[PDB]
Amino acid sequence: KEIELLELNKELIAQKVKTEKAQISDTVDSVPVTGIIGAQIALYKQQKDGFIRDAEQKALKIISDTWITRKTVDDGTPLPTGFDTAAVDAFTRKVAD
Amino acid sequence: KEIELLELNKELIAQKVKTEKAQISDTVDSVPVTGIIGAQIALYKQQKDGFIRDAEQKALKIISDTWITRKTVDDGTPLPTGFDTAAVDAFTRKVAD
Repeated sequence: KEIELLELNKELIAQKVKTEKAQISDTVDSVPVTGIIGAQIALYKQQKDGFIRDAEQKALKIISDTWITRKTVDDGTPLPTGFDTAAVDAFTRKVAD
Repeated sequence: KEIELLELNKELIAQKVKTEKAQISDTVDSVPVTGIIGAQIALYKQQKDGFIRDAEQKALKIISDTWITRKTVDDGTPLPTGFDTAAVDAFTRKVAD
């Protein structure tokens, strides 16, 4: 047994080595990390993919607020290309779901 | 076995050394850190890339509020170059997605 169990305690070490390699690298033994670690990496990337896009969105928010108040005061304010029917339809198709 | 297992327990030490080097430096053995540690570093940089840009955005928020109330009271307030149709179109194209 102690010998049979020792045979089945080198694997565990191999899995620990694989996890240690996946800690820094995203490709263990020429295989992408697809698991709990992979999900953590994906969510970490999204949190980066976010932020930047959230900051751009919140800047566009103040830009759109300025344009909206200009339109409310001045009825002659030109409509930008990102505010026509094509943009709204594109956004709705982007939502989809 | 104890010898075979000991052969597979020097690796783990090597991975620990690599992680320790990646803790301070961003380039282990002439290779960039691309993994969980790399994702942590990237998110730490974004949190810096943010802040600064968020502070600039919130200052521009009060600037735009002052301009908007000036326009609301005074209809003759000149429109800045960052408030015309070109700026709005550029912001919409920046959003894209």
